[PDB]
Amino acid sequence: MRKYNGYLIDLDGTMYRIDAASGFIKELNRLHIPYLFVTNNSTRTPEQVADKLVSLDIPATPEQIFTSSMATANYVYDLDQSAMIYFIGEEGLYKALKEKGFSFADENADVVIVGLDREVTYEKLAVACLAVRNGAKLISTNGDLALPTERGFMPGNGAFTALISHSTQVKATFVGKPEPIIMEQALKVLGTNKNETIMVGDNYDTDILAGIRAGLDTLLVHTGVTTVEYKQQPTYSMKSLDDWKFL
Amino acid sequence: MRKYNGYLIDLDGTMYRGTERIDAASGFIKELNRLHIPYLFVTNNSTRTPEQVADKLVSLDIPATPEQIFTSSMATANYVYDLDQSAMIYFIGEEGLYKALKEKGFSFADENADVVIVGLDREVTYEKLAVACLAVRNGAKLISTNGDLALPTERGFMPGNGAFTALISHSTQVKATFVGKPEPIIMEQALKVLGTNKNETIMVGDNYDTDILAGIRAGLDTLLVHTGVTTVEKLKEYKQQPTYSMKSLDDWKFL
Repeated sequence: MRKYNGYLIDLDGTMYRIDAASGFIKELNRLHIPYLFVTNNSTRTPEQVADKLVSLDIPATPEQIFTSSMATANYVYDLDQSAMIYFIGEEGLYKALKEKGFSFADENADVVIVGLDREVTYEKLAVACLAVRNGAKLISTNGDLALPTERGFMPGNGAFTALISHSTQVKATFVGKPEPIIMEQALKVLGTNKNETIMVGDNYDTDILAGIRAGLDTLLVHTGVTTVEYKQQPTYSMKSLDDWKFL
Repeated sequence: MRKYNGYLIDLDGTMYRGTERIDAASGFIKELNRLHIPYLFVTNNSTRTPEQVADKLVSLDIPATPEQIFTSSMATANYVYDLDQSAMIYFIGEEGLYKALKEKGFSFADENADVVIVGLDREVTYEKLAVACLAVRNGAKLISTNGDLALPTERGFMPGNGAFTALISHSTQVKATFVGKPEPIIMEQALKVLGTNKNETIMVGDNYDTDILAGIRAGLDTLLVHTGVTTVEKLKEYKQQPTYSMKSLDDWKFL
């Protein structure tokens, strides 16, 4: 029997930016090991994310995708199902919140959720600040400061979360990586125990650190952010997924 | 013969709250005019033009010209100009900041700007903030007109200039140079315009944390009005204190 029969796999620079990941996933299916993709992305729906993976010869279904949008929508539901919500974000966050059946408000909201909105305005940020000062909770989908695009490093959701927090002097509760919350939620979905599940990623600051705080073993592959060049080391560290022995 | 032959009058704080302080300011300013003592109004504001502020002052029987109004946006523009006349500028802000940079005959640019200037823009967008981040990562200097995190309005506390500076600074991991109070740079730039010597100039305000502290850091003597026993006690435990503390502008001897 295997040591790890559960796999939480990162998308942000791990599954792509390559077909070394395709063979890795194919093998996981041949050994019939269940897995679940985890991403700090709060803009795309799971169906959208899954299609991008299939487009790169990577077996993925919408059910095998777990976003910070879904994790946040689940997390807030636990705190108060009748909570009226003001949110900043796009399609992905909006859908997940609506499927959960939340109502929506503005300055008089109970919970403020901060997701990436690449068309955010001063007024959108203003309503968020006003609601928080009225007593509303401040939740953020992810704390990523920079977003890698063709133009360069665009401002991430963490930066906009910083604005709101600074102006209101209220610290925010982050859901996505490296916070353990997104890992705890994904683990319930995957259905495997904490000691038989390993988190796979490329970035120590998000992926690896999320697994450690969650109590999960970690595999660090250098196909992304963190180079071979910290206080807690990952459980494993390799150049490629080709070096994984499926322990 | 005089110790203070140059005055820098704060517009912010609660300096002009109520008919009493307004008339006390009017007589104070008129006396400065009566004695031919040069003076200059100082503010962190960016929602008004020097023309607008001067028009409001004269309305309240307080003699002032647009040339006697000095904002942090003007200080920021002048400070950058003296450092680099050929600096290509991207800025986030409104009418006041735009006009201030216009007066300097700058060239403007986006992602390849040499200097990024952040001021309050109540119609800011993701793209506006994104361009700022891109330019900074392209090596542009990050300058902020002021650092106010919150802005008090009818609706409550709206996000201020400092909050947006924080976004850009956090995203690009580059620290910002703040010009407005309580930073000394705005007062240094005010002295340039006032024309008097630093040791012969006094800054007058009624708020320590933002207004007065800027003058102290700039090396100017400071007068703190609208103060009581309790507040003076507080300040005597700070690292720095105002040079003088009085209850009213009525109490000020011109030296």
